[PDB]
Amino acid sequence: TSVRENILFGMGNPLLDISAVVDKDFLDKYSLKPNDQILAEDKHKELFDELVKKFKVEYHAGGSTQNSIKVAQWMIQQPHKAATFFGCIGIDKFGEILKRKAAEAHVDAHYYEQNEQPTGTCAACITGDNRSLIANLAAANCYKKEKHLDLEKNWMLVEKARVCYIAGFFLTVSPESVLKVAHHASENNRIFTLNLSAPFISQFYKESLMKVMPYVDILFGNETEAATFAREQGFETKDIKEIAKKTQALPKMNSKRQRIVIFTQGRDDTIMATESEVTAFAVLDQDQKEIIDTNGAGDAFVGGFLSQLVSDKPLTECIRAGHYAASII
Ligand SMILES: CN(C)c1ccc(-c2c(N)ncnc2C#Cc2ccc(N3CCOCC3)nc2)cc1
Repeated sequence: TSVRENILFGMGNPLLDISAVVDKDFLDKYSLKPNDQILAEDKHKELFDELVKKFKVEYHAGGSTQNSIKVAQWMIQQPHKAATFFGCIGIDKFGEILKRKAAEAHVDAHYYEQNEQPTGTCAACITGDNRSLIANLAAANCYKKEKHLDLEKNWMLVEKARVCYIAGFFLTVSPESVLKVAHHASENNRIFTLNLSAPFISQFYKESLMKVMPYVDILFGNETEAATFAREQGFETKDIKEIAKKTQALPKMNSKRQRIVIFTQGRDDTIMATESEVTAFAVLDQDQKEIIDTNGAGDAFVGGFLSQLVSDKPLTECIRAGHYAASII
C-alpha cells in the first residue's frame, strides 16, 4: 500500500443522513411530494425529531463532500485516516452521532462544533418507491474559517495533504475558506479539485465560482450542471464533448498544471478534457436498477476517482474506480 494519512483533504457541509421507512400519513402532516428533494422551512422543524421516534432508522455520515471522502476511504481500505474532512456541526446528540459514524469510517474528521444552530441533517423518507428528501443545513452553514481552518493544528492537516476536493455546495457557505485551500494548492503546486454540485451554483454563485476557477486543477460536474455552467459564462456549445474543452481552457492561475475536466453523464459515458484532446469513457452497466440511487451516485464516482489520484495513477484508472465506486450504492 504505502499510501499516507491525511493525504486527501476534504471540506464541506456535514449533514447527518436519517433514513427509514415511512408511509404517507407521516408525510401529509408536513405535506411532501413522495419523490422530491427540497430544503427544510420553519414548518418542518419537528420532522427531524419525529423521524427518530416512530420509525426505525439508520444513521450515516452524509453530505456530498463527506460522501465522496468516505467512499474514497472505502476504496482506501488502508491505511486509515488517509482522508481528512472539515465541517461545522452543532453541540447536540445529532453531531455526536455524526462524529461517531465518520470515525466508524476511518475518516479523519475534525469538526467546528457550536451551539447557535443544530447539526444539519438530511431526511430519507422512503416509501419503498420514492425519495422525499428534507435537508436542513443549520450548523453546516455556520463554518468559521478564522476559528477552525485557520488554526495551526487543523491547518497542518491541510498541509499533510497532496489532494484537495470540495464540493461546490460549500461555496454557498464559505468562499473565503474555499479560496485559502485552492490558493494554497497553487502556491505549493498540489492538486485541488472541485464540484459544480448543482446548476444553481453556476447561475447564482458565479462570482464565487469564478474566483476559485483559476485555482481549480480538476473540475467535476455532470451533464446538466455542465450545461448551465456553459450557458452563463458564454460557451455557446451544447455539446458536452465541447464544453469540456472551452471550460478547461479557462484562465488557470498556476500554469505548471494544465487542467482536467471530468463531466459525468449520470450513467452514460464520461467526458474527460485534458491539455491534448477530449476522449470519452463508457460506463459499467448494471441495467434495470429501479433502486438506482442515480442522484448522489456522482458523489460516489468522485470518491473512487479520488482514491486513485492520491497515488498519481493513470486518469483512465481514476475513471475506472469512479465506476467501481458508483455504485455499491
Ligand atoms: C435539493 N436540496 C435538498 C439539497 C441539495 C444538496 C444539498 C447538499 C448536499 N447534498 N451535500 C452538502 N451540502 C448540500 C447543500 C446545500 C445547499 C442547498 C441549497 C442551497 N441553496 C439553494 C437555494 O438557494 C440558496 C442556496 N445552498 C446550499 C442539500 C440539499
